Amino acid sequence: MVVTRIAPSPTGDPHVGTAYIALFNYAWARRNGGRFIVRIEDTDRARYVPGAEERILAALKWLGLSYDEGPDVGGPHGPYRQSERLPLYQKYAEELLKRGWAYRAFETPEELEQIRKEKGGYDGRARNIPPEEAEERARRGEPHVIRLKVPRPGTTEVKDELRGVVVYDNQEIPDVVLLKSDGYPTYHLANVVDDHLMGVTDVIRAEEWLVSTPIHVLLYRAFGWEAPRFYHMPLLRNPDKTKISKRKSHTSLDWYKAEGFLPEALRNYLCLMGFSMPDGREIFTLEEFIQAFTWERVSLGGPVFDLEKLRWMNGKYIREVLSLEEVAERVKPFLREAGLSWESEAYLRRAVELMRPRFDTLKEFPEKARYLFTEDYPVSEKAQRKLEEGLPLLKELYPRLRAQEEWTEAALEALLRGFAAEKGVKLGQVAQPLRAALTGSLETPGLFEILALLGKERALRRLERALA
RNA sequence: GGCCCCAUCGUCUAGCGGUUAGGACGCGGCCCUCUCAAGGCCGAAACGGGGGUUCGAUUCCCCCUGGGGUCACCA
Ligand SMILES: N[C@@H](CCC(=O)O)C(=O)O
Ligand SMILES: [Mg+2]
Repeated sequence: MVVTRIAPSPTGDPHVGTAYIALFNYAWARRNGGRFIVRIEDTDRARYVPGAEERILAALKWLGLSYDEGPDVGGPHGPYRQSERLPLYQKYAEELLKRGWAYRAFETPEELEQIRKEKGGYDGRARNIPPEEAEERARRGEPHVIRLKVPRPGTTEVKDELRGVVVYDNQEIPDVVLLKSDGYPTYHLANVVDDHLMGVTDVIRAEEWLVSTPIHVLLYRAFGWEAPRFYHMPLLRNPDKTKISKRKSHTSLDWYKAEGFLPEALRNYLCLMGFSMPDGREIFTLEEFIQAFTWERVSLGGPVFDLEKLRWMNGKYIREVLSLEEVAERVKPFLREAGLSWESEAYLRRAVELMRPRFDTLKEFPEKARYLFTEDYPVSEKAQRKLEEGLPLLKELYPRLRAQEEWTEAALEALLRGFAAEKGVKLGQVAQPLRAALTGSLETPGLFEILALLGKERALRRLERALA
């Protein structure tokens, strides 16, 4: 059938490029009733960041993907972490040795650098070491690596399902290291051994791996295995069109979650990086995307990741996709983080409802509506000025307000409309200064709902401190 | 620099020989309105250049230019 996989390297924060590629793998697998695997590719102890693995696994789940096999969900072809499969690569590297498809090389990293400086790349000089001598030097413990013995001269065909066939000249393919001197495999060796053993049939990955594909075609040949299909997705880009990077863009999934972007929205945006619905619709579910996915609709240009459009979309989910109650639940962590509390569920829900069309990220909610949860709020200069100018009519309104028995948004509107009328002034002349009194801002939701929200007592108490 | 991939508004894109080249973000204007938003309407904004194929290129081919990727005992 169809088996796909995402194979993150635990060497930094959970990367958006990873979610992006994971998203297309997951969809292609489901669209085909196949399997979607997670394989942790921790073969480089130097760049290994302890804790990175858990973080990428949590971020994929957070984003909404599920995998069928992996480190924390089991599966028949585990382990799913390459550091625990060392003996396997070891074994396969040696089998290549016997088949005549690899050779041992003993140069120190220093000699290699020098070789590279003189000829710009390893010259395969170790191919000339007599096999029996190489074997003996190995038994004596002399440190070495095992390299791919590329067939020279020659030609190697790679087929990418989206771009067609590309024919590399073997002179462009290096005699790559397959097993390092510390006994760890390089990415090239492990990737082929594990995709095979875990049965992957469809390799969907970022374009940055395209030129390394001919090295993999050869390894599959060397082992006598059937190569899988290859689909290379365009790289996500920084605004300057270079591959998205930590210094020109936000590439950490943790940053996005911390900033209050909903996983559903981030996920919906990533689908738009290379894919589009037939009918041109832009807001759709994870499930709908799976059902409509087709490689015929994947475009190959490198998409600039636009934060502004992501925010637009996040605001769109907040106001049109999630329910009022869902938004209220998700806003809690940010209120907590801001050190604010809500009196009750009822209160929080109404507050979130009044602000729904005014925040594009969950983090923005506590910021723009701080006055709705604490007395410790800021009063802007423009608001303070509007307040001062309207103090006279506010003082004249106060008594009429402490008299209003029915504190409702309809009652209050009628009360204030009349007062402005009887005062021959425009409602705004009375609404704006009151808004400033109640919120310390001139940019808020409707005055009547703002006035109704806290109840007569709390409202006047605040109005009073302003008239003080 | 060698090799490889890519090419429609500033950005994400629709288009698979004939369209007033469409949508979305962002930008501007208007409407709504107690502020700010949200929403609605209108608007400005693209086929990189040169050859060919063809009755007819945004679309098929070549070159160029442009952009990107890749050349580690990193992934
Ligand atoms: N570990 C590789 C895996 C890429 C692949 O072959 O899918 C990475 O950087 O994601
Ligand atoms: Mg136009």
